[PDB]
Amino acid sequence: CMFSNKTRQDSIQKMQQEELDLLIIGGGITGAGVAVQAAASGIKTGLIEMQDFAEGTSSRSTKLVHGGIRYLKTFDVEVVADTVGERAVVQGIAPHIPKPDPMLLPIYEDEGATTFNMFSVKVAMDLYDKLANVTGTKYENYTLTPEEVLEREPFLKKEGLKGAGVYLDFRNNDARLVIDNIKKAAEDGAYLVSKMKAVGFLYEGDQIVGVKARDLLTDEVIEIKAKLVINTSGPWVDKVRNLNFTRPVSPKMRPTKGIHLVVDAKKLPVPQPTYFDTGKQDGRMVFAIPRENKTYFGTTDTDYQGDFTDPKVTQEDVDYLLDVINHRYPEANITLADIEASWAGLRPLLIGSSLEREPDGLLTLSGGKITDYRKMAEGALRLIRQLLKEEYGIETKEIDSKKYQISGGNFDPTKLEETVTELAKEGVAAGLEEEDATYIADFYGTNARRIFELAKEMAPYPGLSLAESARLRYGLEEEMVLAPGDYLIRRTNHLLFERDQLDEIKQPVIDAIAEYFGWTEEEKAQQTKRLEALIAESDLRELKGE
Amino acid sequence: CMFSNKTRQDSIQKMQQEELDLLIIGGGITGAGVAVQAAASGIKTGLIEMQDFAEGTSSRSTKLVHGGIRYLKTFDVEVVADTVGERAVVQGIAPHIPKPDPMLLPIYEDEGATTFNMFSVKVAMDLYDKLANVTGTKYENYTLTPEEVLEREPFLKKEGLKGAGVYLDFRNNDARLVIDNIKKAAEDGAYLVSKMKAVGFLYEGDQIVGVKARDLLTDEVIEIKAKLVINTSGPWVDKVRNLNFTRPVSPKMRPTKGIHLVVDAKKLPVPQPTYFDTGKQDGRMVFAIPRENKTYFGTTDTDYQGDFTDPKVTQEDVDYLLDVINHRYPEANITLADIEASWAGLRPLLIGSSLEREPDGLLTLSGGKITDYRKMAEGALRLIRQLLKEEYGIETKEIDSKKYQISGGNFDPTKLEETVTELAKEGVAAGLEEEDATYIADFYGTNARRIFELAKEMAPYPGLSLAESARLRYGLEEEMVLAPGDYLIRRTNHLLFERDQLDEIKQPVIDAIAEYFGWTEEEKAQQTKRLEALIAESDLRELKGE
Ligand SMILES: Cc1cc2nc3c(=O)[nH]c(=O)nc-3n(C[C@H](O)[C@H](O)[C@H](O)COP(=O)(O)OP(=O)(O)OC[C@H]3O[C@@H](n4cnc5c(N)ncnc54)[C@H](O)[C@@H]3O)c2cc1C
Ligand SMILES: Cc1cc2nc3c(=O)[nH]c(=O)nc-3n(C[C@H](O)[C@H](O)[C@H](O)COP(=O)(O)OP(=O)(O)OC[C@H]3O[C@@H](n4cnc5c(N)ncnc54)[C@H](O)[C@@H]3O)c2cc1C
Repeated sequence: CMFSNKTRQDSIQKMQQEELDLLIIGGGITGAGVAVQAAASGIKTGLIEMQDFAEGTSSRSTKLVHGGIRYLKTFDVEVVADTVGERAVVQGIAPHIPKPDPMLLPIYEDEGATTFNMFSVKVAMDLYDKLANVTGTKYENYTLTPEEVLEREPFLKKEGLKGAGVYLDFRNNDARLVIDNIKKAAEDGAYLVSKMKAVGFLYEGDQIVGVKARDLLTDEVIEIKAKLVINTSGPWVDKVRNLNFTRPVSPKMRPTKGIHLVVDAKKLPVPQPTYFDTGKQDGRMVFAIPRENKTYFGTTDTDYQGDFTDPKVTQEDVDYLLDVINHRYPEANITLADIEASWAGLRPLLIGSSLEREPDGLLTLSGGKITDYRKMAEGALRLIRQLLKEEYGIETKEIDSKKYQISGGNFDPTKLEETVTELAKEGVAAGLEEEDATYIADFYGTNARRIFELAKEMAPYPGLSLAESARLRYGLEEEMVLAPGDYLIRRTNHLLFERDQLDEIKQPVIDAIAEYFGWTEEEKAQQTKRLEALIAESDLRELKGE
Repeated sequence: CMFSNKTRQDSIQKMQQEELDLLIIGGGITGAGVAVQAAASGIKTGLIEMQDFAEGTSSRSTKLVHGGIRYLKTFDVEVVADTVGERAVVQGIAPHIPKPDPMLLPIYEDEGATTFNMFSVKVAMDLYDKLANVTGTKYENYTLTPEEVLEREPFLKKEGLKGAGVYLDFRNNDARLVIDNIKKAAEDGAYLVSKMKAVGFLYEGDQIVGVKARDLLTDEVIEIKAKLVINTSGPWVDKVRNLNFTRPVSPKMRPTKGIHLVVDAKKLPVPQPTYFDTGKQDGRMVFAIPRENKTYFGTTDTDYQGDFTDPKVTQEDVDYLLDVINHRYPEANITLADIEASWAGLRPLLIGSSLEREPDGLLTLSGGKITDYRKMAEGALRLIRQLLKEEYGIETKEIDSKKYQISGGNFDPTKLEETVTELAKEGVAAGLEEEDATYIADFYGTNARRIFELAKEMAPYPGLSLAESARLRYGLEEEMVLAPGDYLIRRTNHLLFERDQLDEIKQPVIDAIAEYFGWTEEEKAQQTKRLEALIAESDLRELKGE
């Protein structure tokens, strides 16, 4: 009853009846973070997202919160300083999301110029730690001799190995970070509508005072009045600005594509995130990263033109990434045939982040990275509060976003294990396996409680376990799942990181969702056909010649 | 009687009668440092220098021992690490030479791209300190607001001023560092001859086993046999190698010229070394540095061709440097007319330092910087010992150059003031003004004692004070002064940093030296004519149109 299709319909109607203080365009991490800070400050807030929440770039990143340690090679210390400081801030407000996962960075001497050597990587990590106040911490950096490295990863290229550095950085489920931000703002009374696209502006003089939005489920278009409209559409930032035709819009964005590939862990069983120069002397570094029972690689950097909602993996990208990986791991012999899942996204690159008011009144928050996200929203709020005070003489609350914990993260950021262990008991008590109880505690954090409540008093959907049925029900009832892909792709890691177990639950999931919505056989068939398209896409069936 | 023209004549003869274990070519800081380590290890050592000691690049530097903090902008941490570590090592073995003189580095925002800003300069200085183990020290870095900077230097460009950083680095009298190295090696029994040029090699098969050297005072050429010959001729490194004609000698050096200009302090009274971007956006930084009662600027960087012994200041160099200085100090209005002294030198640039054995057996130690000098000689000794052991089965002592104190520096590197204060008393007791006693204590360190002894039992030369006569006598008797320029230029700061008091003692100095040597009226006139040439050169009389 909290955040579902019904809630959405309520919000759609409410947004047409009352003038909002702020209308947000874009339901990615940027807009999600602004929405959370606005609602918590006591501001009539609305947010429209044409796709599912996080379906943009916020669910296509490398899935970590890091500080960009490579930028220290050119001495961009302020950029690196701001980012690593936010690393701990985000951990503090979303303890169940970003988790510490020390990086292993091997150095070679037989591949030409490198980002670091044995000596400079040590200095780099010490500075990295200093800027992050990690220097004393247990996550304090250190180095490893070639032998010690080969211990952790005996399949790594031995030729040229000079050793490695091990420093702290965070693995992070980006889609979840966005959703569990959205859910907070909702809990704080904001109107949040997915599947709604901004398609034109409402004007008073030359000033924007609302938007024409198309309900993408009914195709009906409504008017939404608002005192302030802020554009947080990521790589779509210019397309939204260009809805206004007053003057030549100078482009502020120039998005590049990056892809990622997933393989079963056994084929390349890195025990921890591994980062290194490509060996191609192209000025790039690539990862190999464990997640559940897979490792995944990227990434990739190409100029892009075309559909922004569905960027695709090309054989050029696969050749490059697999060329890099097989060079670094001489005996893994990985090919397209081993790829279980994949994904591609567009970087919202400027020309870090930018906050602008344009002549027509439109506010735009662009660029940046997921890690910077709540620092970006803070700047936006500072200006939004000022503008509300100025132009509408309306006062608002001052909050401390660095301490405002999002949905499911309302617990001591220092006690993740104790909180998971404690919640895992309630789950076993709700009637679930200890394994599933723990996974759910760690994944949804505090929200696991609600999931367990639903598990205790419900009958599992046909073809699904009680644990799985509880999660799906929760997603449908409190995470605005509208399509099976939202759930299998975005609310969970089924598609990307559990592909070998997807086929067993795919249909049962669609059945239960179509059941919950009361779909026609027409709609259920349309939804099914679409899911298959998304799966075939991630599976790279076309590149495999299937 | 210790180190004079007589000593030199003795060495010239000894070098023709006994086969040396090592013959060094070049009496700059590099060869001086190798000579000190060789002799202290118990190695029959000889060194020939065609000019006066340090008359090469070692007396034409910016006269400081620093770590090249600018190199941190490109993250060359190992290069910067080695240098700043040696900073303290050299201070420890020559406590009377290099002294701490915190740098003031102002930052501007209105001159385009800069090496640092307010934020990065702080990070840079903290790293600089860390690498040097200065972090806790009283010399720990810090920043200053524009106002605080304007306090120290009210004549600095105020427009664009964002503040400044203050970190530790050392002022250093390079010529003295070289001489007080030479004097140690002498004291440890090495043969050291100035005014002697290596002009060809002595061969056994295709192997060098000595050199033909020309006594530049008599023009007689002698043969010197040696088991090992090492080339430490700075920017002259290729010219020495090319004495052998066996094959196409690929150039390893490519020297560039840099100049410095001196003005009376009153015209630009920086209270401490000041370093900044030129504002020209040429990727360069310039100093303004106090020394005695002047400030001096540089420096400069031009490809060079011509006579290596006498590189000259050009109006192009003066225009550039004065353009930079007047831009940084809007109201100083400095022109050539205000220049009291100047000097130019050639950087021994490779293509840091290099140690090679070539096919004909010649050893070459090139590149580097004054600060690296004893670390460079250590590497050279490691190889020289090995070679002596190998090819001649001769064993040698192992010494710790990081703790071997040079001439006049045999005291606790932590007690400079107490040592100066204590020595200043002996000088007053020897019959000298307290001012002169202190200056002499600080300048010659422990050697001041000998100077005072000579002052107590001698009559001042005509036209010179007792203090001045004692120094000159010491230079002649124990610092191998052969020409007035050695003394006025190199043993002391008369020419460069006391130009307004030179004319009063110039003639009296020549008289006393000609007297001490028993010059003909022919020679004294030749020496006089030459000194005038050197003075006219530093005075830039030709550029001034005089
Ligand atoms: C390959 C790759 C790897 C990356 N790696 C990392 C990393 O490891 N760590 C990190 O911090 N960052 C990383 N980044 C960048 C980071 O993911 C992005 O900066 C971040 O997700 C941008 O968030 P956003 O909210 O601005 O945009 P998005 O998430 O793209 O959302 C914009 C939203 O607005 C919607 N929208 C567009 N037009 C309209 C409209 N007219 N009406 C209504 N809604 C609309 C879109 O559907 C979309 O959901 C990576 C990026 C890429 C491409
Ligand atoms: C403008 C400028 C500023 C600088 N600033 C600094 C600084 O602030 N700090 C720092 O550490 N470094 C600085 N450097 C560099 C530093 O001064 C040099 O690296 C150092 O002095 C080189 O010492 P050297 O002993 O190798 O050479 P040199 O001092 O040049 O000596 C080589 C010697 O061998 C002699 N010689 C040549 N041929 C023969 C021969 N055939 N027979 C006998 N003898 C011969 C020469 O006369 C000469 O005395 C600067 C250099 C320049 C040009």
